[PDB]
This record gives sequence, C-alpha cells and structure tokens, in this order.
Amino acid sequence: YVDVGPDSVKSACIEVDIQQTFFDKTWPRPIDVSKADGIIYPQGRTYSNITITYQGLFPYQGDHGDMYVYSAGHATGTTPQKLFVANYSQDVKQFANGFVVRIGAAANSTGTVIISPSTSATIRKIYPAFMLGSSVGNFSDGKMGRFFNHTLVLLPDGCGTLLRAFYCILEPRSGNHCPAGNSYTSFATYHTPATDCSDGNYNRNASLNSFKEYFNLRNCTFMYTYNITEDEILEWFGITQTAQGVHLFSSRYVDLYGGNMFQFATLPVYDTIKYYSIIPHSIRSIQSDRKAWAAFYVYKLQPLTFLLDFSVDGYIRRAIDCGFNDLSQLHCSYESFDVESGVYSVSSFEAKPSGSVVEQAEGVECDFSPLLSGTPPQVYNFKRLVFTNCNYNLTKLLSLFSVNDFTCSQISPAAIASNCYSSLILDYFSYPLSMKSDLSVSSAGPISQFNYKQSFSNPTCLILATVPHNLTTITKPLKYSYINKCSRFLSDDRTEVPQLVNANQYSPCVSIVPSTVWEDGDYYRKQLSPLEGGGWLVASGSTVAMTEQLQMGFGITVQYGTDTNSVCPKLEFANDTKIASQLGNCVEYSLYGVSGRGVFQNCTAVGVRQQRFVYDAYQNLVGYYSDDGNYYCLRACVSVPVSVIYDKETKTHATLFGSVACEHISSTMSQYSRSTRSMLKRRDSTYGPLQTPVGCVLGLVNSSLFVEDCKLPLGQSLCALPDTPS
Amino acid sequence: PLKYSYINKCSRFLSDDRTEVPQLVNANQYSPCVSIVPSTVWEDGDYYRKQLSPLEGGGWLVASGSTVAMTEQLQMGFGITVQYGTDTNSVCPKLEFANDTKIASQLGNCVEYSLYGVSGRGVFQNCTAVGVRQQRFVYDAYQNLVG
Repeated sequence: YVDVGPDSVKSACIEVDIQQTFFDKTWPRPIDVSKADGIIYPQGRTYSNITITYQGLFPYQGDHGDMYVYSAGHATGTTPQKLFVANYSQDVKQFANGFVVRIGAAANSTGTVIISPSTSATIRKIYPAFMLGSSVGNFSDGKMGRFFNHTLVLLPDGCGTLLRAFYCILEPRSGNHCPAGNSYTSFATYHTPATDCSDGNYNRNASLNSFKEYFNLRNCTFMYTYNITEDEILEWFGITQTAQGVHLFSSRYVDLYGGNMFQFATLPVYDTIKYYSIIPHSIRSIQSDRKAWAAFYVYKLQPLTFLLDFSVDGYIRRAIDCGFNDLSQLHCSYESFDVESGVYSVSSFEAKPSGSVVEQAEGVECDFSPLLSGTPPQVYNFKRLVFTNCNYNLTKLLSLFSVNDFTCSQISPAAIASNCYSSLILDYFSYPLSMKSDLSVSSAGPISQFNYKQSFSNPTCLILATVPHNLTTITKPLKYSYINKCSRFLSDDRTEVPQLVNANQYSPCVSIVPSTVWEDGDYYRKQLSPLEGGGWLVASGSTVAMTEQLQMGFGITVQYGTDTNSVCPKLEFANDTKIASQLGNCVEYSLYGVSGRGVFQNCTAVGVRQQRFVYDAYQNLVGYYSDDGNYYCLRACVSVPVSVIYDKETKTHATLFGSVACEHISSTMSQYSRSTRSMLKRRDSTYGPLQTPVGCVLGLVNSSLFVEDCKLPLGQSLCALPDTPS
Repeated sequence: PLKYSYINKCSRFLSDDRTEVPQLVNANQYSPCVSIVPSTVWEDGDYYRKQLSPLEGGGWLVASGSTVAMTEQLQMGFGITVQYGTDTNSVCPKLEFANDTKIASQLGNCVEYSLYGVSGRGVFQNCTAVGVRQQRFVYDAYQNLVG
C-alpha cells in the first residue's frame, strides 16, 4: 500500500461543536452563462473565433449554487481551543453528474469572522476539502456521513500550495470524541497556522495529520500530491466521474483569466460515486488573530446544450444555455448571439394534466388453481387456461415454482404483470431442462415444427421452471416426449409433404399419436381416405428421461381488446380519492386499461351503447358510455401556443398566447413551456396580461395609437408598435 | 482460483417482502451486489442477503452465485478495449521510424500523415498560432482540422 507515514499520536480528538447558525450568509451567485461561468473546456479540442453549439455536463444557467464557508475555530485570548464549525459533516449529498466550483470568489474583500463575526475581518481565499464514495451511513452515535469501504479524499494540506488525493479506507477511533468513541459529536479537520504554513516550513502533512486524528489510514491505494501557488483571484474547478475514472478540471492550471477549466488531472478510481460531501475544517488561530474567509460555491452539472462564443484566444467568453429560456432557444436554434428582429414561434405549454383516475374492474380473481395439480401434458397435448373479467397477483403464482428461465417478447417481464388485458392465456406442459433447448419463439427445432408455434400478434412471456418438493399434488409423466415427425405420404408412395403446426394450435397428427411417446422413435401411420385427399399420415416422436423434480414450461400470452379489457391486476384503489368523477382538468386515466389523458363532460350519448368506447376516423376516442349512465365526451387535452415578438434594436420583446384568453394566463405559470420566462419578467415582473383581439399577451402598453408600418405585424390591424426608438 | 465462479443473482426485495427488482450490471462497471458477495463463491448456489436501510430506500439486497470446477491449466478471459481521443492519442504501437527520412517537416505536397494517430493527408505551412495552445489539433465548424 501507499507510504502514508506515521499514525496519530493520541486516541482522543479535538472536540467539535456545531455552530452552523453563525455561518448564515446571503451571497448567492447565479451562473452567468454569457461570461462562460462554470464552463469546462471541451475535452482535448478547441475551436477558433467562431460560434458553435455543444452538449455536455454543465451547470444550469439559473443555478446560484450551494455556498459554503470555513471559519476559525474556538479560540480565546492568545490561544486556540475546540472546533467551532458548521454542520458540514452531516451534509451528505447525492453525487450528481459531477460539479464545478468557485474558489476565492469573494477574495480581496471584507466580510465577517463568522464564529466571532462582529470582528468584521477582511476575507481571504480558502481551499475546500471533500469526500466521495459509493456508500454512506450512520456512525455508532447515529451521526450522518460515515463513509464505507474505500473513500475518495480531497484535501489541501497546510497551505493552498499543497493538494492531496487519496483512495483509502477510514478507521474510526475509540478515544474521547472520536468516530468510534461515544463522546463523538462531529467530524472535523484543522490547520494550526501559528506554526503551520511557515515561510521556512510549510507543513506538508498538517491537514492530513489533523485528519489522522479522527481516522487511521488503512488500505491506502492511491495517493497524489500537487504543487500549487497562491493567488486570491477566483478559480474554477470541476469534477467528473467516468468509465475512465474521475477527472479534474481547472482554470488554475491553464486559464487564470477566462475561467475555462482544463483537464488538469485524472484518476484510476473506477468505482462508482454515489455520494458527495463537503469536509468540515477549522483554523486553529489565535482569537486576537482571527481572520475571515471568502465564500465558496458549487454547482451540479447537467447534460445540457450550449451555444459557444469561442474567442480567437480559444477561450469561451460567452455562451447561451440553449434551454434556459425561449430567447436562448432562439439564439441556439440559429447558432448566433444576435437573432434578427422578428416574430418567432416557441415551444407550447404542456398544460399540467391532473393526477389519474381509473375505471378498471369490478372482477373476480383470476384463479390459477388448475396449475396446482396433476401431470402437465406432453407438448402436443397442451392444456390451456384463459381468463376474462378477473383480477390477479401473478407474483404469488410465481412463488410456487423455481423459475430457471424467464424470457419475453414484445413486453418486459414486469409489464406483463402490470398491464390490464382482455384475456390472459396460459399454455402449460412438461418439459425437461436438457431439451429445454428447443423452446424459443424463433426456434426451428422439432418442438416448434410439430408441437408448438407462438404467434407474434400478441406479446408472450415464456417460463421454464421446476416443481418444489412440497408441491405433492403435482405429478410427473413417465418420460418427457414430443412429436418429431408429422408428414403426409402421397398416394403414389414416393412424394411426401410435411404438416407444420399452426400458431397456438394442435398439429393434425395428434389424432393418431398416443398420449405419451412410449419409446423413443415410435412411429405410427394412418392410411388416408379419398375424402381425406388420399395418401398416408405418418408421424413419429421422441422421449426424454424423467427427472426427480418435474420440469415445466409455460407459454403466456395476452390479448388487448376494446371494451373487453377485463383481466387486470388486483386494484390498489383502497385508501384513494373518489374516481373517476373529478372533471377537473384533462385528467390522466386508465379505464379498463384504456389509458391516456383527457377532458370529460356529461353529454348526449351517441350510437351505440354497450360498446363503451367509441372512436373517430383516426381511432381517437370520441367519448365514453360510462357505467354510471353518463356519456362522457372526450375533449382531449389542451396546450397553449405561444410566440415571441422581438425588437433587437431595443433588445426587448413581447409575447402572445392568443386564443387561450387571459383566463388561463397569470403572473406566474407552471404548465409549462420554458423552465423560466424571465426574459419577459425583465419588465413583466411588475405587469399583468393584456387581453387583445388576437388574444392574451405580455410585455405590451395599451397605447391604442395608429401605426403606418408595424415593422413586427400582428395581423389584422393589430400592431406591435416598437418600444421607444433609439 | 479454487473454482471459477460468478454471480447469478443480484436483485432487491421490496420492503413489503413480495415485489423484487433486479440490478443489472452497468457497462464496464461492477454490480452493486459485489459489496455483499464473497471474493469467490465457496459453494455452488451460495446466497447472501442484506437488509437495506431507509437511507438505502428500504428492502433487502439479495444475491447468489455459482461455481465451476478448477482445471489443470488455468483458463483466462480478456476484454480489451480502446479509446480514441484528440490530443490524447498517446498509446501507440512501437515506432518503426528507424532508418527513415526526416519527419514530419517535408512540405512538400499534401503529404499523407499520422500525427499521434491522427491520420489523413494535407498541406502545411508555418503560420500564426491561434487560440488555444496545448490543444494541438484545432478544427473548424465541420470538424476539419484547421491546423
């Protein structure tokens, strides 16, 4: 393992007190995508002074981030004491596609000491520490953030000039206030700046030793160190986790001024990261000497597309988060930072459909009790079960067997249980696990040639299983057997023609074949009459030795109908709101397994009743002749068409919703079209909708003036008169 | 190894002890069940279960495995894959550059080339570097190398 050096001197750890209420600040920092905030440089490639679009993991433009700040600990007079820290040890996050940070964002300024904030000390850049891993949990004291197995360590050590990476296992300590000891409160690490960070001695292991104090290093597999230089200018840093390991991106390595992050380093850790947390730290500074520290920000990445303004210096100087809003969408769609003035359609509102109702059942159980006894048939002797009007829980049925093969076609193995159908059909037979080779829907084997064919008109979930020793009512055939020949000899006794089995049907030769094949290679022949077209029917079969536990095969298929969809899963309707009468929005629904969403009203039944569902020329439901005696007319679902009126000289715009009317328009909305419409809110944070002859709009003054040339015409005699001219 | 062995089950039981959902292995990654599974499967059909916390979303992790008899000479499997990068194409075959003309400076015609495995042919001249350095290869809007 890694040469970690010496262990901690004492079992006890400096006591940690949570003072998190002192750390509250309101210093949010939204991503300015037009300054390329948080932009990681493209991986190993650049472009010249051009505009292009690109997709990758990037923080969303609207994010103001999560902010953290570190402080000096407990100290009084001329000495350090305990660790007065925030609750960062308990701050377990889900790792989410990597993240980027701002370090030193508030540096070269002033703030407060935090824990002693009235001091109003000037603020300086400070480097964050982190831990990541695949598993977290409670400490023996119930404390959050214990990490399990190997963990990913990030810590600056001593000064910001040294950075460490580790991949290692933590060992808790049983001393006073320590991770196994039961006087423990919270994790923390610390720096002792009075002797650390000396200009004749930067303590290369300061922070790690203060870490060692709480946890011994065990199974250290990775270690890296980096030489860094100090600079109060803000830097960007990013992490990703990939199949090629974790990668480290930074502006410090390459781009001090533009802030683009380049892949400074890589890691060999191929373990999935599920959890991400920020490590607590304290400065063991003298009370009289306390100093304040600059705020730190972090932003999670998302799979987003951007328009990118590369400079001739190869740095992205501006960008457009394409999906951030409608205007951004336009810029991105035309790959420019200045779309020409005009009126443009944008994505419609989804109209926020309401939570679902159903009309499924009433019904009886789809009792499967025939499967519980006797010898299941030879493959040419199929026994079939068909259910209608009934409710089931197939997992209870499945518990009765040990399934050694579950495969399906046209449906997931889960979905075949979850879905309602008009019929549920099951074919079952004896079938060993030696010959279990010839069952598939595409099999060309003699099993499919003469004994079974499965139609592709329906989804089908095939099962091979064995019978448990406590299913004593199940019995087994003397051998497992099948037809391996079924052809007709010509009346001239030379030519011969096979009769392949029809889908879901018995081959004709079953009429001459014995219920089981007594001996392998048994064959039988029948002379055929002139009424039968002449010739001889000729058939034969083969056998497989019996097994100590019976082996079984099941073919299961389902049929979807219209008003006959009455086999369903057992309802979970208990403890729920009354259905289906809400009405209401275009409510999502499942009516006897007929699913979709839509608007309904009580309205004039039309021909013909007892068909339930009647559809139009495009097979869209017209309405439902309900069981409550009301015909419910379907009025589908609604959306709001919307467009942008853009005057690029003033850099302003208006919007239209039109025929929807201002009854459905309000100062805020969530239906939705875009995640924000802040581009309108630039002024319309203070304004309501206006109703017009084309219909409801935003961003407009009712001037009612007359215009000689609209410039951006609204049709009819309507007009978007320009905002105040330059 | 004493036997060759593998995982044949890795699913999570629902907290109601009826429904169960499989956790299939991710491409090029370990399945989560390796955290409870032993380094080798000691006996064919060995199975192990872990109750999952509410922090873990509840339920039980359930896993099992199977074994194959050892062979007199060891049998091995190798999965080998390669990644193509841009300016990172630095794993190559050993060069056969010995006993050859000086490269790459000819210039010359549109000379055929392979620059760190970046291949094609083209004309080159010494000319005004553009942003940004240490990306080596910079391309146009159609992903054609600029220089």
